[PDB]
Amino acid sequence: ELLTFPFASTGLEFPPVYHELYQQRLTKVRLPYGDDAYLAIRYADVKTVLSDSRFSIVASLGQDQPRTRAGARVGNGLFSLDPPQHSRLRSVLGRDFTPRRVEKLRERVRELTDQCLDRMEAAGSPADLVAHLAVPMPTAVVCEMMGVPEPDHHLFWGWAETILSNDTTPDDLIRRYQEFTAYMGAMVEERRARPTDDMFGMLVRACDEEGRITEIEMHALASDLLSAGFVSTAHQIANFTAMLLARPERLQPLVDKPEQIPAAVEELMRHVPILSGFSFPRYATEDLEMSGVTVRRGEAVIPVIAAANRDPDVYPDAGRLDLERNLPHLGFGQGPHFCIGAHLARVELQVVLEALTERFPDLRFGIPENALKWKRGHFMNGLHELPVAW
Ligand code: HEM
Ligand SMILES: CC[C@@H]1C[C@@H]2C[C@@H]3[C@H]4C/C=C\C(=O)NCCC[C@@H]5NC(=O)/C(=C(O)/C=C/[C@@H]4C[C@H](O)[C@H]3[C@@H]2[C@H]1C)C5=O
Ligand code: NA
Repeated sequence: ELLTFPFASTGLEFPPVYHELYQQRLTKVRLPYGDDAYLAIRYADVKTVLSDSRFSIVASLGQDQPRTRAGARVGNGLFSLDPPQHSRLRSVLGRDFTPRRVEKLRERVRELTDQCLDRMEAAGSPADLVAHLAVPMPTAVVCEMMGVPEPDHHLFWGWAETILSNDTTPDDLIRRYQEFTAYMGAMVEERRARPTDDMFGMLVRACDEEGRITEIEMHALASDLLSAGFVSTAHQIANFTAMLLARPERLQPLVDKPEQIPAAVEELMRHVPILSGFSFPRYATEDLEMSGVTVRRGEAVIPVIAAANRDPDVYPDAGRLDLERNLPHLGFGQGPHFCIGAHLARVELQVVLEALTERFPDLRFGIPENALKWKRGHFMNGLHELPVAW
């Protein structure tokens, strides 16, 4: 009988069972759904799973995907493909997410952040940082990039939640798909009649004018970006703020030394266990060795990125949040599926800390920290609410 995964923990806890496993051979676990899998936890092994071509993201051998969600994760977008099919589809978005394009969005990201903090301050201390900033700012940023109007934001929140809830069924997923495809269908029509200079329009051109992708792939790319592109940073904005506010000096190191904000963001990315479960398993495509075990063809290995980011040999005193630490974390993944949004996410999180430190240097929890309400059945770790006071 096998060890169950994911492991017990609450909030942003990193549980001690990892300290035991780092010292042992690769371990097989049973998951909430699908087949058993091995647990890659060493930094080098997680990197291997995510970037070696002997690890496929596609269950091409009849596997039942190891997962935390009742309905298997399947579709026609970026997580459904290996190179080189993956690489050809991504390259349609590629140019829109390089550092040279994303650095152009700093001003806008700050403008929205400032508008969020204006409404939060207007509401009065103590106020929920989740509802006033973590949710609205990242939603606006990607919805404006794509071309979705503010009145429609709530629809994408709903669709993204269904993907990210562990009690979602195949039927729940069929409903999301029908709702979403209808909505994108309207957007595709609108832009065929009236083209626009946004990301929907870019995909509509790539489908219709240059024949680079098909309609199903244009829909899939849109779906991936609007599913991944804002619930992510939302959770992280509140997780990062909560980590800072739980330390005795709170925001003061970054008030005093604003230039260290990019480094803090990186350390927080390394430290925060953002996933409550785990991402896509990969499947070995030939027999290979990993941490003393022969992984046979077809068997699954889960890349545990939170465990990689606390590898005891890569990161001395890995549990310590040291905003000045300086090896590259796996918090945006690695290899082919490394986060297309990574630079946008860095920009959003940097800007948020700039805004928070410049405007509320004495930010503090607005409730006792033991009263913090951490989410329970979500794909990600985070707060239902984050009351802050100034
Ligand atoms: C703090 C915020 C974020 C974190 C921690 C994060 C983390 C990750 C990680 C670890 C993966 C790889 C998962 C795997 O290989 O199994 C990934 C993939 C992806 N992320 Fe991000 N991400 C964030 C924000 C964003 C944003 C802002 C976008 C906006 C477009 C985005 C879009 C995507 C997409 C489309 C993929 C799939 C890439 C591919 O398969 O080619 N993410 N993210
Ligand atoms: C902040 C953490 C980041 C946020 C990112 C959002 C990512 C999740 C969402 C990413 C894409 C998406 O939802 N695209 C549309 C559906 C297509 C297809 N069908 C599914 O049922 C499915 C998933 O169900 C994916 C779950 C991802 C799993 C992945 O692990 C998450 C990333 C996660 C590691 C599919 O991909
Ligand atoms: Na820095």
